[PDB]
Amino acid sequence: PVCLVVAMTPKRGIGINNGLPWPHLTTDFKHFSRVTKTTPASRFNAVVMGRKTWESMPRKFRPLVDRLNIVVSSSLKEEDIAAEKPQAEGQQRVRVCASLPAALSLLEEEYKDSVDQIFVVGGAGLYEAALSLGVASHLYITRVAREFPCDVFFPAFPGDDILSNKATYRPIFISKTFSDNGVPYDFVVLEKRRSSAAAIAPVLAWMDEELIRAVPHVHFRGHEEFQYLDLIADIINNGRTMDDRTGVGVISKFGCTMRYSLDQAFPLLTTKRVFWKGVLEELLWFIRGDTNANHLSEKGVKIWDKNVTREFLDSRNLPHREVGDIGPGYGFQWRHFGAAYKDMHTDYTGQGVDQLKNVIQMLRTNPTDRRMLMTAWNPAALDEMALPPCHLLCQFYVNDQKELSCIMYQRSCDVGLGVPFNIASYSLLTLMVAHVCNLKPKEFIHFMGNTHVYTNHVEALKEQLRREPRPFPIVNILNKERIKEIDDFTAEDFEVVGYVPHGRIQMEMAV
Amino acid sequence: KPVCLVVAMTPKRGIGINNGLPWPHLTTDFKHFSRVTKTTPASRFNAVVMGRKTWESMPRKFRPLVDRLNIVVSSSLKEEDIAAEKPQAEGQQRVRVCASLPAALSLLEEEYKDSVDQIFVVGGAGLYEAALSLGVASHLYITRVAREFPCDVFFPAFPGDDILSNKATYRPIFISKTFSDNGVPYDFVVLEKRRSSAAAIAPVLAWMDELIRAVPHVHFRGHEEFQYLDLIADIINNGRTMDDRTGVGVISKFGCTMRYSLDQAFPLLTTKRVFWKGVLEELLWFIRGDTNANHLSEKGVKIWDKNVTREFLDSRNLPHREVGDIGPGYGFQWRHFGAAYKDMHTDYTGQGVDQLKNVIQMLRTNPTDRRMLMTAWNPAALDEMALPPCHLLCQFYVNDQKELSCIMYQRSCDVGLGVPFNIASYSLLTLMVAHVCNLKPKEFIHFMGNTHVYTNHVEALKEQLRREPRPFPIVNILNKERIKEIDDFTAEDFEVVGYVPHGRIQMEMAV
Ligand SMILES: NC(=O)C1=CN([C@@H]2O[C@H](COP(=O)(O)OP(=O)(O)OC[C@H]3O[C@@H](n4cnc5c(N)ncnc54)[C@H](OP(=O)(O)O)[C@@H]3O)[C@@H](O)[C@H]2O)C=CC1
Ligand SMILES: NC(=O)C1=CN([C@@H]2O[C@H](COP(=O)(O)OP(=O)(O)OC[C@H]3O[C@@H](n4cnc5c(N)ncnc54)[C@H](OP(=O)(O)O)[C@@H]3O)[C@@H](O)[C@H]2O)C=CC1
Ligand SMILES: C#CCN(Cc1ccc2[nH]c(N)nc(=O)c2c1)c1ccc(C(=O)N[C@@H](CCC(=O)O)C(=O)O)cc1
Ligand SMILES: C#CCN(Cc1ccc2[nH]c(N)nc(=O)c2c1)c1ccc(C(=O)N[C@@H](CCC(=O)O)C(=O)O)cc1
Ligand SMILES: COc1ncc(-c2cccc(N3CCN(c4cnc(N)nc4N)CC3)c2)cn1
Ligand SMILES: COc1ncc(-c2cccc(N3CCN(c4cnc(N)nc4N)CC3)c2)cn1
Ligand SMILES: O=c1ccn([C@H]2C[C@H](O)[C@@H](COP(=O)(O)O)O2)c(=O)[nH]1
Ligand SMILES: O=c1ccn([C@H]2C[C@H](O)[C@@H](COP(=O)(O)O)O2)c(=O)[nH]1
Repeated sequence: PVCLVVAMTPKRGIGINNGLPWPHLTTDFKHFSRVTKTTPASRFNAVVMGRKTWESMPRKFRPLVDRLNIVVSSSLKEEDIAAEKPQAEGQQRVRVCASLPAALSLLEEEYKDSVDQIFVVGGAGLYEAALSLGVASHLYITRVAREFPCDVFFPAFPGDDILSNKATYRPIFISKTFSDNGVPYDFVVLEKRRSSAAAIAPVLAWMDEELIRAVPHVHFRGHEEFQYLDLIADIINNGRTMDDRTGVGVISKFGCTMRYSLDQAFPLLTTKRVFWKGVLEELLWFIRGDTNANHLSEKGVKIWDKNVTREFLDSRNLPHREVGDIGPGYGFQWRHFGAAYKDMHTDYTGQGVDQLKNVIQMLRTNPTDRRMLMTAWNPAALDEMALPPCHLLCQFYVNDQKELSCIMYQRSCDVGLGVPFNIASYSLLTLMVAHVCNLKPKEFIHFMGNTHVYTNHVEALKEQLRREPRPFPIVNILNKERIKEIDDFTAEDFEVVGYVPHGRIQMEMAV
Repeated sequence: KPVCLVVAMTPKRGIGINNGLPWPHLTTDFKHFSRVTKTTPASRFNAVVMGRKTWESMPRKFRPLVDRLNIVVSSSLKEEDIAAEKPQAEGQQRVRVCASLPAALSLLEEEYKDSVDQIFVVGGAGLYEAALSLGVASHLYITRVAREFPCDVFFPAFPGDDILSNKATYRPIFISKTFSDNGVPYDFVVLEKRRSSAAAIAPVLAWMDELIRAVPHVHFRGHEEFQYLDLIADIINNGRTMDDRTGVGVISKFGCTMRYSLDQAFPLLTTKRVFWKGVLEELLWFIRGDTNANHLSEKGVKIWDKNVTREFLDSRNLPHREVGDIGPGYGFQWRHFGAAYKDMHTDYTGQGVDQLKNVIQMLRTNPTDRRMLMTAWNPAALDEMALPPCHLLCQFYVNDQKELSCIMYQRSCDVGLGVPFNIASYSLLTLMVAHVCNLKPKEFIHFMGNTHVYTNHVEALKEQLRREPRPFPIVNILNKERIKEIDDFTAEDFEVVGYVPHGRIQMEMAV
C-alpha cells in the first residue's frame, strides 16, 4: 500500500526543464515535509523518487533527512550518489532500484519491520508506473490554481474532475486556499474507492425525540466554500416553505453567518462560475454613487434591467421614473446620504453625507474608532427606490497588525444567485479600501437576515452540491502606485489569478 | 455498588408539599424521569428505590413503576401491603420492602446481582439524606425547577448546591437549556462526585492543528448562556489589544454571533444579576421615542446620566444641549427617522419615519415581507447625537407557524456590561411585538460588530466564568387584553418569574 504526493497545475503540469514550473511554494514544501516524515514510534518513512527527480533537488536537501531515500534508476550507481557528498551519521544510505515493481520488493525484503508509510515523490515515470500497478491507496495532491508552462505531466486518472472541467479516485479531504508568490493552491487527499459519560447519555437520548448534504464523501472540509454549500444544504434540510412578493415559493432560514479569509486568496466561489465582471462593474458603479442602471446595462452587465423596466417602475408605484433609474439606491446613500434625489442625471456633488469618504478618513487617522460604518438603508427614501437594499450595512475594523476586516449585513438573501455575487462584491471592496488606507486585507464576515433558496432553483442547487470546490483565486490590484484614493480604481485595475471554477449553472432572476 | 439520585428541585431545595409535588404538571420532567430510570444497554433492568411517602404520593396507575424493580423503604409497610394494593402484571418485577437503605443495597447485591443494571434513589428527603451520608451516590440527576413554590419537604444540603441558588464534592458535568411547562421554567443538570482508513487523513491534520475556559468541567453545554460565557473566554484568549476612544485598554474581536430561544424561557442571563428594572425602563423610553435621560434618571436608572453630563455634552461639541438630552437618540429615530431635532422637550409626533409603526403593520398584514427592519443609525444626524447608537438595527421575521424571530446588529459590544443587557433588551421587544401582532415568540439572534471586553474587567470576568449558569426565567406579559398596541405597555405589565442569578460583580461604566 503506497501513497502519491504531488503538486499539480490545473492541466496536470508538474515540471519543466527538470525544475518546478512555479516560484517556490513554502507552504507546499512544509506540507510535503510533514506528510513524508510524521508517524504515530519505532518506524521511519520511505521516499521513492526517479533519477531526474533526485537530480533536480538541491545538493543541500538530498538525501531527504529522516526518510529512506530510494531512487529508481538504471544509469546511476549506488556509489556515485555516495561520492556526491559524505553521509551524515544516523540515516539509511540512498538506495537504487531497476524499476518501481522492483523498488517496493526491496522494502518487502530488507525493510519489512522499519518502514511505516511509503511515498512516491516523482516524477511522471514513477507516477505513471504507480497508477498502472494500482498499488496507490491514496493521493496527496497540491492543486496549484495557476497554470504554468510544463513539459512533464502527471497522468490523467478517473475522477480528475477535481483539477479542471472535462477503479476511481474520490476526494476525502479539501483544505482551505493558501498562497505564495502570487500563486494560489490548496491540498487535497484522494482515496482509491471503486462511566463518566455513560451517565450523561440517556438524558441526551430522550432529549431529541424528533436529508441532503454537501459532498458527502469529503470528511475533512477545510475549504471555506463549504460554508456556502452547507448553508444551501441546511436551508434545503431545515428551512421553511414560504410565499413571496415575487409570487415564486421560497424556503427560508433566519439568521445566517459566513466568514472568509482575505490574506491568502479571494473568495470567488468555485462550485459555479461567478459573474466577476458583474461584481466589479457594479461595485465601481456603487462607489461612483451612480443610480443609472443603463451605465451597467451597456457594459454587458444586465443584472439590474428587470428591476428598472417601464413595467416594474409603474408597479413599484413610480410612473415618473426613467427606465434605468434605481432611485436613491445603494451607491447614492453611500456617497450622498440624505440628499434630495431628482433623477439619475442630476449632479449630487457635495450634498448629503459621504459615508465612504468618512469611513476611510477614520480608518486612516483613527482606526480604533467603533463608528466606521456605511449604511444604504434610508427609511426616509425607501419608497423612492425601485427596490430596497439587500446588503444594507457594513462595518470596518482594524487590529494590531494593521489588518482590515469587514462585516456586511444583508436583510434578504437569494442563496443560489445573489449570495456568491455578494460575497465576492464586498470582499473586493475590502481589498480596495485596504489598499487606499495602507492596510492588509484580513477577513470578510457575512451577516444574513432572511436567507432563502427559491423553489425553482432547488433542482439546480442539488447539482451544485455534488461539486467539490476548487482552490480560490487571487485577486490582484494592479497599478498599486497610481491608485491613492477610493475613486481612483477603474475596471482594468484588477486581475483575477488562477480562477478554475466548475461549469456555468443557469438560474433565473426572480423579477 | 454505586447509586444515582434523580430529583426535581425548587431553588430553596424544596421537593414536596402535602405528600405531593409542589408545582403544576411538568410533562418534560416526567418524560426525562421515565427515560432515565428505564433505558438499559440485553438480559438486564434498572432498580428504583423510594420511601414510603413517595410511594403514597404517586398516582395508582403509575405504581409500581413499569419495567423497573421498585423498592420501598418502610417499617410500617410490609411486602404484602403492596401486593394486595394492585394485582401484579405478568412479566414485571415484584416490589420489595426494606427497613433501611443499607438493607436495600444489601438486598440488591444478595439477590439481584446479574439482574439489575442501575440503581436509582427516587425519593424522598429521608432516602436522599441517607444516600448522601453513605457516600454511595455517584451521580445526581437534578431537575432544577427555577420557580419558588410552597414546600414542606426538602432535598438535603450538599457540597455543590451552589448550582441551585446563592451561598467529597458534587460538580456539574451536564447543564441543559431551559424548558418550561405551565408557566414554570426548569432545566436538567447531572452532577458528579469528585472530591489508514481514516488515519491516512490525519497526517495533514497534524501541522494544521494547534487557555481560559469557563466551567470547563461541564462537558455538555446545552444552556444557551454558555454562548455568552464562551464568547467572553474567546475574546480574552484570542482577541487583539486595542487602545480606545476613552483611553482604557481593550481586548476585542470582530463578527461574533449568539442566538437565544424565546419559546420556552427568557434569556435574562443568570451568571451575574442583570438590572432588569433598567432594561424595561430603557426600552419603554425608546418606544415613547424619548430623548430625555432625566426621565430614566428620576426612575432609578442612571445608565445614561454619565453620557448626558455637561462635561460629556461639551466634549461631544454640543454646548446648547440641556442636561439629559441624548440628542436624536435611538428612541428618536425608531419613531421619527429623519425628523429635524430641536430639544428633548419639543413634540415630534408625526414628523419623520415611524419605523416601529411600519414594522408592526407589515407584521400584522404581510408577514412574508423582507423589508421588516428598524434602524437607529442616521449618518446625517450622528453629529447631533450625544452618542452614536451601539444597537443600530433590528430585523423581524415571521415563520410558517406565526413564529416571530428577531435579529439585532450591534456595532460595538461591551461584553462585560452591555451585552447581557442588550440580549435582554431586544428579547423583551420581541416578546412585546409578538403579543401586539398576535404571534408566538421563537428566537432572538444577536449579531455583533466590535465585540470587546475592557481590561479593567478582565479579573472581574475570569471570576464570572467560574460560575455555571442557572435556568433562565420566564417573563410574562401581564394584562394581555388591555395591551393591543406597542405604546399600550407600561412598566407594570411585566413579571419576571423564577429568576435566580449569581452575585453582583462591580463593573464601572466607561464614559
Ligand atoms: N510537482 C511535483 O510534485 C514534482 C515535480 N517534479 C518535477 O518532475 C520532473 C522530473 O520528473 P520526470 O521528468 O518525470 O523524471 P522522473 O523523476 O520520472 O525520472 C526519470 C528517470 O528515472 C528512471 N525511472 C523513472 N521511473 C521509472 C520506472 N517506472 N522504471 C524504471 N525506471 C524509471 C528512468 O531512468 P532510465 O532512463 O535509466 O530508465 C528515467 O530516466 C522535474 O521537472 C521536477 O521538477 C519532481 C518532484 C515533485
Ligand atoms: N420532586 C421530587 O423529586 C420528589 C418529591 N417527592 C416528594 O416528597 C414527599 C415524600 O417524601 P418524604 O416526605 O421525604 O417521605 P419519604 O418518601 O422519604 O418516605 C418517608 C418514609 O420512608 C421511610 N424511610 C425513609 N428514609 C428512611 C431512613 N433513612 N431510615 C428509615 N426509614 C426511612 C420511613 O418509613 P416508615 O415510617 O414506614 O419506617 C418514612 O416514614 C412527597 O410530598 C413527594 O411529592 C418524592 C420523590 C421525588
Ligand atoms: C446579488 C446581486 C446583484 N444583483 C441585483 C439583483 C436584484 C434583484 C434580485 N432578485 C433576486 N430574487 N435574486 C437576485 O439575485 C437579485 C439580484 C443581481 C441580479 C441578477 C443576477 C443574476 O442573474 N445572476 C448572474 C450570476 C452571478 C453570480 O454568479 O452570482 C447571472 O448569471 O446573470 C446576479 C446579481
Ligand atoms: C447596554 C446598555 C444600556 N446602558 C447604557 C450604556 C451607556 C454607555 C455605556 N458605555 C459602556 N462603555 N458600556 C456600557 O455598557 C454602556 C451602557 C447601560 C449602561 C450601564 C449599565 C450598568 O451600569 N450595568 C447595570 C448592570 C446590568 C448587568 O449586570 O448586566 C447596572 O447595574 O447599572 C447598564 C446598561
Ligand atoms: C525555487 O527553489 C526551489 N524549488 C524547489 C526545491 C526543491 C528541493 C527539494 C525537493 C523538491 N521537490 C521534491 C518534491 N516536490 C513536491 C512538492 N510538493 C508536493 N506536494 N509534492 C512533491 N513531490 C517538489 C520538488 C524541490 C528547492 N528550491
Ligand atoms: C398532578 O399530576 C401528577 N403529579 C405527579 C405525578 C407523579 C407520577 C409518578 C411519579 C411522581 N413522582 C414525584 C416526582 N418524581 C420525580 C420527578 N422528577 C425528578 N427529576 N425526580 C423525581 N424523583 C418521582 C416520583 C409523580 C403524576 N401525576
Ligand atoms: O444583492 C442582492 C440583491 C438582491 N438579492 C435578492 C434577495 C431578494 O430575494 C431579492 C430582493 O427582494 P426583496 O428582498 O426586496 O423582497 O433579491 C440578493 O440576494 N442580493
Ligand atoms: O446599548 C449599549 C450601549 C453601550 N454599549 C457599550 C459598547 C461600547 O463599549 C460603548 C460605546 O462606545 P463607542 O463604541 O461609542 O466608542 O458602550 C453597549 O454595548 N450597548
